[PDB]
Amino acid sequence: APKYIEHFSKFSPSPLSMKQFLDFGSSNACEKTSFTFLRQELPVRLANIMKEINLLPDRVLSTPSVQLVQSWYVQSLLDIMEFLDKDPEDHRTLSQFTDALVTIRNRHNDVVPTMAQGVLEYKDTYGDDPVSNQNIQYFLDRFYLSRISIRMLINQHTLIFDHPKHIGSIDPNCNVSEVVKDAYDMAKLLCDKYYMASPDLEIQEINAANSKQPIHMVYVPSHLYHMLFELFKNAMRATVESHESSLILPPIKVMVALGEEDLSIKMSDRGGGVPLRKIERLFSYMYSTAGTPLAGFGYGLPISRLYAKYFQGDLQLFSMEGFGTDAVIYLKALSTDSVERLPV
Amino acid sequence: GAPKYIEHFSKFSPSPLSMKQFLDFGSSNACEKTSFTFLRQELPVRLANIMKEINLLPDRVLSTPSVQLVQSWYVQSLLDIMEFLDKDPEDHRTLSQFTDALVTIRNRHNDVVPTMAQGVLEYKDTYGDDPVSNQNIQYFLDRFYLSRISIRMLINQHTLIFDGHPKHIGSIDPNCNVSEVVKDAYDMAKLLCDKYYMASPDLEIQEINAANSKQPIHMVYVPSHLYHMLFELFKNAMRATVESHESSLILPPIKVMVALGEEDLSIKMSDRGGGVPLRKIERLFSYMYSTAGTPLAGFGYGLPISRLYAKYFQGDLQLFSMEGFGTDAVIYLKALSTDSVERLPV
Ligand SMILES: O=C1c2ccccc2C(=O)c2c1cccc2-c1cnn(C2CCNCC2)c1
Ligand SMILES: O=C1c2ccccc2C(=O)c2c1cccc2-c1cnn(C2CCNCC2)c1
Repeated sequence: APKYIEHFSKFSPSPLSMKQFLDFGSSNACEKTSFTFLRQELPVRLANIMKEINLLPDRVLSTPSVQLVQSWYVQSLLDIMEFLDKDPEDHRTLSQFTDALVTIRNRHNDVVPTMAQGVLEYKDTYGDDPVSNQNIQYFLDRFYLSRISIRMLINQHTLIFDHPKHIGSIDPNCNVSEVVKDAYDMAKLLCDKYYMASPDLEIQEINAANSKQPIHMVYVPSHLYHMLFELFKNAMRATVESHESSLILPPIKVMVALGEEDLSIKMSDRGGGVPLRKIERLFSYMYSTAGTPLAGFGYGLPISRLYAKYFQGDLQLFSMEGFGTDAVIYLKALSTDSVERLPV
Repeated sequence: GAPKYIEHFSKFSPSPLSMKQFLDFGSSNACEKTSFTFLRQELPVRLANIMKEINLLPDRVLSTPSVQLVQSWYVQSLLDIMEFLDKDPEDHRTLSQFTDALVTIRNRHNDVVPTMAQGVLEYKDTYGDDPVSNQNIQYFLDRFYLSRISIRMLINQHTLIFDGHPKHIGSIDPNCNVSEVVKDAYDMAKLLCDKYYMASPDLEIQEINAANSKQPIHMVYVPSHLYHMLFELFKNAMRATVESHESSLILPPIKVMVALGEEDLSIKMSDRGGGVPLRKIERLFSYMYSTAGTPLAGFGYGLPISRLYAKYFQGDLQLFSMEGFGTDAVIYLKALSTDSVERLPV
């Protein structure tokens, strides 16, 4: 296993473009090609994340939760190693490979909260929240983004080779407003259940080049949903908790803008805002302004920002203390600008 | 005599002053002899530290005629203040000579910003060089121009208080009505916009005083600093708005929100000038980068200098755009005088 990790960590993960994802999940989709690609690329990506995990201080690495996560990565690498000698022409190989990728995806379902638990186990033993937080911040960004990239490759294979007009998890005609409404509907269910009130949603679209046209892009809807759902939970909590005695809640306003290069989604709340001093902290792992279902374990904003960065986007927060907050997701408008951002 | 004076005074660190200290020392109890004995130590300390900052430039930028000229001004200004070290504070003519000397220094340095910019262009005309030295230049110029804002603030306080509108403590308005400064900046930008384009967007101002909803928003601030930032942001918003609506009879207005929270006084300026792609935002804050003769465009110094004015009393200035719609520029100031302290580079 240390042998496999050293061999595969000699290679660099290969960033894939949206055009490649669409081409390889198209009419010409060949399962044998996907198999011979992934039995090289997934060990490369697994070995590079296992190297990233070994760049943690020995005291974080020795926590039971981090050792558990490490044991999963080892097991997953060994599962794929079983396929290196197997024959792509044999339909049993291809079927076993798909089953193995489903097993790996399922084994890693709770990586995010488990890795979070290891960071808390480090505090329960050393009793300290000092300047090693910048090192952990840096590592967890790289770790969780690498993981988004591995699950993207596994989802593409299992969806294609095991709505219906998608290419695996990609919707080439992703209606951005529809995903906004879906995220809002699900946040609103949680908000209504706990607070018995929720703000309304207003959506405005600005299609600069085509004023009357609904805004569509090539994107992974589940990634956009994740970001917007996390931002809606924040905007709805801020709005209801700042208007605890009001019959009238100010609405959440979403603008979807399509320019030449950027598709921008701004979510504006009137939840009372945050002082500028507190913004950088909101993007820290496990920092929380907060049981309300609208509050998590402080992972919503930093993970959501990784989803945005993954296809060359970004996620920014700008607040005005005493009024409210704007959260902006920046995506690449063009499929030809949309390439995996993999930690280097 | 000069490299000796610079070494002696650079042993000291500039002392950050708070809004309470500025108000107290320009108050009822204002003593000119106290201001003199303070500034004849603090100004040489600040001059020596900026002259050290200038010597941290690569030899090729430092040897340009424009940078050598700026260096010669700082040297002459340090020597002018050195003449006062032995002079008697009890002699009222010492104090009058000191004020005259500070006016001379302020006037001598009036063109520092564009002269320093010329030295950066002289460096390109000789090397060609626009590569990876730009981050070093950016880093140095931020520290240089902010140190200069701080020296001019001290000189302006002394000459406005002790040389002789009327409720001000030197350049500080303890009851600075933020909306009034917004209107002043807008009126002046609008004159330039009308003169060149023969059209200008209207202004809408909304105030949100979270703790006191019906109260006008006031703070302790230096109006001329707030004016500078808002005037530069209005020029940008007006240019973007008119140049994206070159065939329209109707221009969308510029909207300003002034919000007062417990800790922050935030001023957002929102235009519908078509916005900028996210890739281009970082370079708007770069010295001498220009999206651009129109008086609404400069030599690419508006945003980075404006951000230094915001940083100087522990604020900030941020830009966020939506390509195809428009741009929000936010000035963040400290609401409370007790949080308002000089940010000095050492
Ligand atoms: O299933 C595949 C696939 C699935 C989903 C997205 C992308 C791909 C994909 O890219 C791929 C696949 C199978 C076989 C070969 C490739 C391939 C093409 N170019 N490369 C380059 C990497 C960087 N430069 C050197 C070669 C690898
Ligand atoms: O004219 C003055 C003045 C004018 C405008 C603003 C501020 C001041 C000012 O503060 C000052 C002045 C004259 C004499 C002394 C002081 C003073 C007070 N404390 N300190 C130092 C204490 C230890 N290190 C940090 C600062 C210096």
